[PDB]
Amino acid sequence: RICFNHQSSQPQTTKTCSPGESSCYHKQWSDFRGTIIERGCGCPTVKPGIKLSCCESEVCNN
Amino acid sequence: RICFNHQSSQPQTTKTCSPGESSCYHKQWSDFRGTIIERGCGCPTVKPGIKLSCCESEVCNN
Repeated sequence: RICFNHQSSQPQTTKTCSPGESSCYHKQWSDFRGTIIERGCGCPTVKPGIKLSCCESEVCNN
Repeated sequence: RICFNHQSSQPQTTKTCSPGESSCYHKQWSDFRGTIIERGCGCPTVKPGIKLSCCESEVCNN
């Protein structure tokens, strides 16, 4: 599985996930910079209020 | 949890999920009729080749 791993609106970049990892994630919150997005392999647990989406296909987390 | 449950580009509609349900889903595939998007509560299993995303916040699956 290949997932995007770039932050927010930076240039798209990817990461090749570990064998058998099949998820990608998108995590979003706000800072005093504006809307912040973190992307990567897996599907992490997030603190309440943080927006999390997890997807099961190639480079699905834009 | 409240989730969108409208198909593709039909007008936005929502579904109130069962108590305890925390996810919404977005399922998409293409056929000889365009891109088809199905949305609802939970995070269902899908056949290979179908794109699936799940999210854990209100009306997160547009």
